[PDB]
Parts: sequence; structure tokens; C-alpha cells
Amino acid sequence: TEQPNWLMQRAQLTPERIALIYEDQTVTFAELFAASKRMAEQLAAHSVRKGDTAAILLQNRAEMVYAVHACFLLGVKAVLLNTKLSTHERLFQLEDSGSGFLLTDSSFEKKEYEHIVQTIDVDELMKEAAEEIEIEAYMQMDATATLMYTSGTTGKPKGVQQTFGNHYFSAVSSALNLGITEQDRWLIALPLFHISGLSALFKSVIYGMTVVLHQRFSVSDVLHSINRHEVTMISAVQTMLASLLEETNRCPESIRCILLGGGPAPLPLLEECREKGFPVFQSYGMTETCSQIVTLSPEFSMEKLGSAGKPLFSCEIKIERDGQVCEPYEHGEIMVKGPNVMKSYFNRESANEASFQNGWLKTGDLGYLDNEGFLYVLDRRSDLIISGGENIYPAEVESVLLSHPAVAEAGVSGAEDKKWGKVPHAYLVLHKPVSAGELTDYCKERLAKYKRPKKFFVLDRLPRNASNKLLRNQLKDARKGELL
Amino acid sequence: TEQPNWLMQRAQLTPERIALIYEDQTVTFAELFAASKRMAEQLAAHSVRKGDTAAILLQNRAEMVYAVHACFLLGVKAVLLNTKLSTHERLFQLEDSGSGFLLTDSSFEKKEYEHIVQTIDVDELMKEAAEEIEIEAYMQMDATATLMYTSGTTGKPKGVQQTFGNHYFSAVSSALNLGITEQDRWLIALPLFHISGLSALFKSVIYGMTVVLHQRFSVSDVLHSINRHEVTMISAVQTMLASLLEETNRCPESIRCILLGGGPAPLPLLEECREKGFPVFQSYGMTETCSQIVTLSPEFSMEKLGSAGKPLFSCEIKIERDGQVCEPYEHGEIMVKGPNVMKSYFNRESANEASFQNGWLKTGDLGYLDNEGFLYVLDRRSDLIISGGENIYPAEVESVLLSHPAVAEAGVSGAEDKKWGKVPHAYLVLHKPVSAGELTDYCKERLAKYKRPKKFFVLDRLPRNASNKLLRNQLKDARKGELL
Ligand SMILES: CC(C)(COP(=O)(O)OP(=O)(O)OC[C@H]1O[C@@H](n2cnc3c(N)ncnc32)[C@H](O)[C@@H]1OP(=O)(O)O)[C@@H](O)C(=O)NCCC(=O)NCCNC(=O)CCC(=O)c1ccccc1C(=O)O
Ligand SMILES: CC(C)(COP(=O)(O)OP(=O)(O)OC[C@H]1O[C@@H](n2cnc3c(N)ncnc32)[C@H](O)[C@@H]1OP(=O)(O)O)[C@@H](O)C(=O)NCCC(=O)NCCNC(=O)CCC(=O)c1ccccc1C(=O)O
Ligand SMILES: [Ca+2]
Ligand SMILES: [Ca+2]
Ligand SMILES: [Ca+2]
Ligand SMILES: [Ca+2]
Ligand SMILES: [Ca+2]
Ligand SMILES: [Ca+2]
Ligand SMILES: [Mg+2]
Ligand SMILES: [Mg+2]
Ligand SMILES: [Mg+2]
Ligand SMILES: [Mg+2]
Ligand code: NA
Ligand code: NA
Repeated sequence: TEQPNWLMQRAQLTPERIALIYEDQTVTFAELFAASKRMAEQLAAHSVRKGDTAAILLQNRAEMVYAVHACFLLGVKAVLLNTKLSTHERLFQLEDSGSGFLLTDSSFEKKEYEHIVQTIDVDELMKEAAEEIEIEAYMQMDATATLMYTSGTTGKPKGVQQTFGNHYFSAVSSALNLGITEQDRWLIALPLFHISGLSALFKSVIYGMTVVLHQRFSVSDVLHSINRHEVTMISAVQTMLASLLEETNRCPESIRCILLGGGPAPLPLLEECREKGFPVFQSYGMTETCSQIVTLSPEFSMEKLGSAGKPLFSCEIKIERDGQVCEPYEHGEIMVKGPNVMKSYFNRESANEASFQNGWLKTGDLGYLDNEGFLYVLDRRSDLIISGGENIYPAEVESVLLSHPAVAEAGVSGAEDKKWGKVPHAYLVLHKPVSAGELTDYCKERLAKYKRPKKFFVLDRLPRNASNKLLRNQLKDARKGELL
Repeated sequence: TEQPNWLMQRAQLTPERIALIYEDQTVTFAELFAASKRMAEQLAAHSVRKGDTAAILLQNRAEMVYAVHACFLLGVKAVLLNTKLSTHERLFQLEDSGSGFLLTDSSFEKKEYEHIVQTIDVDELMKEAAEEIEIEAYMQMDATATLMYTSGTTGKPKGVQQTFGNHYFSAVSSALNLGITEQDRWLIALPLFHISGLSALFKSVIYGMTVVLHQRFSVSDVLHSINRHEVTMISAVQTMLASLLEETNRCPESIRCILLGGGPAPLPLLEECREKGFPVFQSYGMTETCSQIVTLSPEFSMEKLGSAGKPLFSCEIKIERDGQVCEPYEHGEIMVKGPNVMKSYFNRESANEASFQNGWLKTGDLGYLDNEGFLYVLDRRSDLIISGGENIYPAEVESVLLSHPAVAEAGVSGAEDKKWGKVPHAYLVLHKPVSAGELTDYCKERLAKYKRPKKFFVLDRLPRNASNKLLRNQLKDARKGELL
């Protein structure tokens, strides 16, 4: 039921091994444990207690890594907040998660959260003296460790409860797939508030593996850092991968794995990576599975071009249509099972009832298996748009647009975009006149920047079926004029 | 609470990878699952049912690997029988374990067991037609998978219940310690009825790693097999390591890990291996921990010479004397904890109550921890003699000797042996005269070869404490004459 705290045990086993490279800082596992314990001590002085929930709002920094581990050492659930959200979106997640604390810094406006939660500046925190405490020496396998919001298909996101067991099994199953050696070093340049970034911190302490951490993604900095630090592993969404190949015809020799996830990649990009020797491992995974649950090796990447691979060890996948399992190549809903699959959504009894069916999680994605069991994800959802690896839910964007008094009805769908893959376009029926600029200013207070419509169209009615349900796939073809 | 059957998933994932090389003949994971399923179907036709217990009595052969997996595919607990035991010793274990079946071959005297268990000849079995069955597609993590007998300190051994979860976590923790790559291959030339050998079969399917299986250990054949099949990993007890060093001064280039366990090694041997580049990882582990639980890497083998190393990830060790905490360097009983620790001894109420203390397992070994947490096991037991990595319990050997009509009292202690480490000597008080030849003939029917006393001595009294308990340590000193 329990394991020794991973960071604590890792510091006991290999104290001097490097845990984190960040800018000009190198942090050993012994130093990481000491810093996380000290932050935990300072948090306990601000009355944080075992069983509490603490939200984290930070850019990728060493201090963010300390805060996550410090929560674990106190027995406190960590809510990872997306730094690009508007205040309005964060406030809902602070309230819905039951967070009693917000750990952030001066680059965010702490004042507008004072009413809901006790706000703590991580940099001022670390300057304070505090009593020593007895830390939580054990992680309970079925306890919720972290919460991440996603799947806003009804208009508001759901908090995914990720257990310590989920994270352990994700890291173990990935190591069984990719192999692990003492020389491996993993570069993380995507957000730590997504499981793509955060999972590397759990791999780090479980494997005893260095993470090279970047605050932002810059191709030139990443190539320099790979060379300076002998990086062997790197995670990317397809936009990042495309930017890398835009920069160089050759992959750095030390890279043995580019773990690609977070949405579909254009086929010519995968073909060019294979032709030029970039060792891309395409993968399929989500917040609910605590990162990858299916991965595709480069040796199959051309024969199975388009596939996300096979399930990781201990994990399982099937394709069902209306509760009947599908034959090979027959399209249906992707359902997954495994020790890395989330406990449940937080405080969403009805969604949990619908999403789980006898131990399997319904993903809401459509796909098929070929006759050797390789997974092919079909890009057919209209309730989800993926831009630069960031999920966007039309129901959320439509809810915000409807709230404007000039707006009678609203529909949002994804438009092709050479850089971002897809971007949201808005389709409106209006009571009163309103310009695109007005609408964009109105959305800025309520939606993260990547969620706001890149184009607006005006219609007399939107396409609906006989049950009055919006037909989002038909928006791009309806009689419309562009709104300026 | 369950995982897909490891062999089934591994065959699904990498069917063409080599699972087993035996007499240089190759078995892929696809072929291994097919042979294991077919033997399971043949066993079901002999009325073997989910929930039964089957004992296995086989030398190291491919068919013994099939049998273990076939049991898993039927949901049957597998009792691994030591092939060196007398018929008498094996009959006790068949009855104690509740085995309904015995899976063996014509190398063994099957007629002796058919009064207690239904005996099945694996070679005859594989020639039979049988109907297809629905195999058990999942392994229950807390269900007992295998039973192995050990710890005969009361005079009869105890059956260790090893769960699927125990074997999974043993394999994962070892991979996290040693690293794992697609090129790794593991050579096993020690009995599959010990967990030293059996654990490699589970590493094999979980990692997707070839096992090179030898029926016996010959140094020249092991060396030829390493270079022929590019072996990288090999398991050994110290007698095996000494034979290797007598044969060659150079370790084969492909070997990256010699995993040493099963008892203490002479320090000049460990120093010589380090001097000549043999990558020896000394370890501490037992049946009850489903193999290694503490291991030491070559980089510390000089500075920590005599150490067993540090606990594997997820595992823990402490030292206690009289239930009190022991400071570093303070001697006490080694106690261990981890997901690889056995469920319990089978139907041994008093032993389970005495051996488990608040979630920790008392090992019966004495040791201490240095100020960096490295474990030093002190060779101090007199209730256990280790001969060539085989455990010998004086209580068992004394019981056999006492049952002889001429024998009034008996005490067995370990004598130094250059080749085997320790061999048993017997110390006897006699009712009537009896020769050493007659006692040896008597012991042939009741004890495995390595357990039989190599020398007998006759005394008028044996060393005993105030409560008339034998003081086995002091037998060596006693006033005695050799019995010819
Ligand atoms: C793609 C990223 C790196 C782009 O950010 P960046 O700021 O560098 O963009 P630039 O090219 O430099 O230009 C900045 C302008 O572009 C805007 N912008 C930035 N991001 C987006 C965006 N997503 N969509 C639309 N616009 C964007 C900026 O606002 C700016 O605009 P201007 O001011 O100039 O006008 C960055 O977005 C990024 O890091 N994306 C990745 C986020 C992510 O990690 N998603 C994955 C989520 N899914 C999961 O975590 C589960 C699957 C998983 O675990 C996984 C995923 C990937 C890899 C591995 C795994 C795994 O299994 O381990
Ligand atoms: C040491 C071995 C290989 C010796 O056997 P072998 O038959 O090859 O000996 P020879 O020198 O060739 O001479 C043959 C005659 O020698 C007699 N004899 C054989 N063995 C012994 C013995 N142990 N003691 C005394 N005499 C012996 C025979 O009479 C033979 O005569 P013939 O009949 O041939 O004419 C062999 O004994 C051996 O394989 N020992 C290892 C057993 C073992 O596996 N012990 C480990 C048990 N402990 C565990 O499994 C838990 C710890 C663990 O998991 C582990 C252990 C080691 C390494 C790694 C791990 C791990 O954690 O994964
Ligand atoms: Ca500053
Ligand atoms: Ca990672
Ligand atoms: Ca893969
Ligand atoms: Ca953005
Ligand atoms: Ca054993
Ligand atoms: Ca007890
Ligand atoms: Mg950038
Ligand atoms: Mg099996
Ligand atoms: Mg019978
Ligand atoms: Mg031999
Ligand atoms: Na691989
Ligand atoms: Na200590």
C-alpha cells in the first residue's frame, strides 16, 4: 500500500548524482531533498497541514520542482495550474479543487486570489526560518498526489486525480519500453504543469536520472543545451519537433529518443524525421493516463506510418462501438486500462460514471487497431481542438462567446494551421452588431490566449440536427461572412 | 489489483524476440506463449483446475519454463521442488503444500509419489491432443504465484508464498538498480527451483530479455556460451565465481553484471575480481524476499569491501536488537520491508507471528549499517550452514540423525571448506555403536547429498546452556573422537 518517498529514498541511494540542471544551477538529489524539506518546513509554518490541497502557479524553475516535492513531504495534494489561463479560469480551478493555498511568485498578480486562498510567494518563503518537522516518509500508492485540469467538453474542465501509484507505474512502464541507463539525461522544455513535463520529475527520482529543465522552448537554446549537457532524451509536441527540423538537418548524436506526444503530427514531418535520422517515438497519452499509454518505436515508424504504437507494459487498449468490441480496422472509441490510469475525476460523480466501464476508461478519441494490434488514432473529434499541444474545448470557448450580450448563438471549430496544427474559429449569430476586436477584448478576460478565436464568422443560423444539437463539423461550410 | 499475464503481453508486444536459448536452440516469446498455452490445455485435460496447486520436479529444461508459465495460464499455484532432495523430503513438501499434482519426467521415480498426488510426465503430456481452453489472461498481484521451501530451523522447511506482485517488483527494482537495454541477455546456470534461477524467467517476460539457460554449471561451457550469445548478465554463487576465476583472468567483454548472491564470499575472491575487471555486484537476498533486496555496485566494492550494499528502490532495511533501534555500526537482527517481501509462510501460524513485526520481516541474520547506510551481514548463524549456495539447516540434519536407533543425541555445525564455503559435520552421543558408513547409508534415504555430514564425531555429552539447549557454536571445541 505504500512506498518510501521517492525523493527521500533516491537521495539516500545516490545523493551526489545530479537531479536537476536549470540555467547555471546543478542540483544533486541530496540537495533537492534538502531544499524540498526546507520548503516543506516553511510551508508548515504558514499552517499548511497533512491532508490539505495546495495549488502551484509557476513557470518552469527549480523552485517549482521544490514546491511539488515539498507538497509530497507534507502529505499535501498539489494542483498544477496552467500559467496562461486568465484569472477567471484559474479562480474556478482554485475553488473547484478545494485548494487552501496558492504557491506562486511575483511574476503573477497574487492580489486577485487573496479572498479564495492564502497566497504564498515561493521566493519570499525560502528566506524564512522555520522549525524542523518530521516529513511524510512514505507515499500512499492510492492517495491522490497531483491534480491537473482537462477535458472541458461540458464547458468547464475536470480535475484529474493522479495517484502516487499512477506516477510510479507510468515511469516504470516507460523505462521498460525505452530502456534506462546511468548516462541518460532528459531535457524538459514544455510545461511542468502538464503531465508531459511533470512526469519527468517522477522518472528523475525513480530512475536516479538528471532532468535538464528549460523555462521556455527555444530551438537554439535546446540544441546548445543538448550539446553542453549530453542530453539523450527529450519530450516534444509536433510543433516543437517541426521547429527543431526547421533549424537543423541533423539530429544531435547524443539524442536516442524524441518522445513525441500531445496530439497528431503531420505525416510529412514524421517521414522527414525518419529520413534524416531523428529518433522519434510517437506516442498516445493524456492527463487521465498520467502521460503516454501507447508508444511507437522508430523501427516501425515507416511501416506503421500514422500509428501511435502498442500499449506500454501492464497497460491495455481496446476499440469499442456502443459497447461492442471492434474487429481490426473497424473504427470505434479508444478505451484504456492500466495502473497509470487516473483514480477518477475530482468531484464529478456523473462524468466518472460515464467515463469508466468495468475498469476501462473511455477516452473520447476514435481509432482502430490493425491486425498486429498497432493503434491508429483518427483525427475526428469536434469537441476538442489541439493547438501547439494545448487542448482547447469548443464548449468552453462557445460558453464565453455566448455570455456577450450581442451574441445569440456560437459555435467553435478547429481550422488547419501550418504551425499550430489547429486553431479555433468562431461562428456567431448576433443580436446586436459587434466587431472582431470587441469580441477579442472580451475573450481576453476569460480565456487563455491560445483558446481565443483566430477568425470570426457571422451567420443567420448554425447547423443543428433534429435534436437541436450543434453540428460543429459543418460550421466551416455554412453560409457565412467574415467579421472584422 | 491485476496485470495482464506477463508472457501473454510480452508475446503480444515483441513476439519475435528470443525468450530462451537452451542447448543453443532458440525459443521466441511467441513460441514460448504457444508452448505454455498448449501445455496448459494438456494439463486441463488431466483435470488441473484454477485454484489447484501443482508441484514441479524437473531439471533445468525448456519444458520446466513451459510448466511454470502453463500453471500461471491456468491460475494454478506452482510449487518448485528441489531435485536433489530424497524421496522422503519431497513427500513432506507435497503433503504440506497441498499439491494435487506433480509435474515431472521419467528422470525421476514417479511411482513413489502416485499414492499422494496425481503424477504427470511432461514429455508424455506434450504428445497429447487436448481441447483449447480460455487461459487466465490476468495475474492477480496479491495472489500466490509460486511456493519454495526454505528455513528448516525447526527441523522441517517452510513454504514461502511468493505473489505475482512480489516477482513483478523484484524484477522492476533490479532493473532500476542495474539499468536495462534491448541488448541485455541473462545466463542462468543455477537451479530454476531456487529464486536465483526462477526470477530470471520473470525478468525475461517483463523486460523482453533473452535468458540463456544451462542445465548444469561448467565453467568452460559458460564461457563459450557467453561469447557465443553475447551474454551481458549472469547470476552466481561464490563457488561458481571462484571456479570462473580459476579458469580465466579476463572477464568476457560483453559481461556487464555478475550478480553474486546466496551466501558470503571470501574477501580475497572479491578483491581479485575487482582487480581483474570482473563486474561483480554482491547482494543480499533470500527466498522470502523473492531474490535480492540489497546490492552493492563495483564502484564501492573496494571502499565497502565486505558490504552487501544498499536496499533496492522501494525496499527498506533496518537493524534491531531486542526490539530496540540500532545506531550505525551497532550489531542486531536484519529486518526488511518491500513489495518483493513474501506474503507469508504457508500454514505456519507460529512462524508467521514470530517473523513479521509491524510490517517488517525478521531475516534471522545478524548485521549492522555503516554511517552511509551500507549493510554488513555478519556470518554468525549456527542454525544455518551454506554449502555452495545451498542452505543447510542443522535442525533438519539433527532430526534425521536422532531418528536412528543408535543415536541418543545429535548436533550439527558448519566446518570450513575451501570449495563449498561450509559443509556440515555431525556430533553424536550414541546408545549403541554404529559406523560412519551405516549412518551415511541411513542419511542417503532422508537427506539431499549436500546436507549429509562429511564427518562424524562421537562424544559423551554435547555443549548445552542452562535450559539444556544445544550450543551449536561450541561443537567444534568439544572433546571428541572421529568416527570411521
Ligand atoms: C509549442 C510551444 C513550445 C510553443 O510555445 P512558444 O512560446 O515557444 O511559441 P513560439 O514559436 O516561440 O512563438 C510564441 C507565439 O506563439 C504563441 N503560442 C505559444 N504557444 C501556443 C499554442 N500552444 N497555441 C497557439 N499559440 C501559441 C504565443 O502566445 C506567441 O504568440 P505571439 O505573442 O507572438 O503572437 C508551447 O506551446 C508548448 O510548450 N506546448 C506544449 C504544451 C504541452 O506540453 N502539451 C502536452 C499536453 N498533453 C500531455 O501532457 C499528455 C501527453 C504527454 O504526457 C506527452 C506529451 C508530449 C510529449 C511527451 C508526453 C509523455 O507521454 O511523456
Ligand atoms: C555451486 C554449484 C554450481 C556446484 O554444483 P556442481 O554440480 O556444478 O559442482 P561440481 O564442482 O561440478 O562437482 C559436482 C559434485 O559436486 C556435488 N555438489 C554439487 N553442489 C554442491 C553443493 N552446493 N554443496 C556440496 N556439494 C555439491 C555434487 O555431489 C556433484 O556430484 P555429481 O552428482 O555431479 O557427480 C551448485 O551447487 C549450484 O548451482 N549452487 C547454487 C544454488 C543456488 O542457486 N543458491 C542460491 C539460493 N539462494 C537464492 O536463490 C536467494 C538469493 C538469490 O536470489 C540469488 C542468489 C545468487 C545469485 C543471484 C541471486 C539473485 O538475487 O537474483
Ligand atoms: Ca526577479
Ligand atoms: Ca518524461
Ligand atoms: Ca516504442
Ligand atoms: Ca499562448
Ligand atoms: Ca530460493
Ligand atoms: Ca508478529
Ligand atoms: Mg519559442
Ligand atoms: Mg504465464
Ligand atoms: Mg492419487
Ligand atoms: Mg560443475
Ligand atoms: Na525502444
Ligand atoms: Na542506522
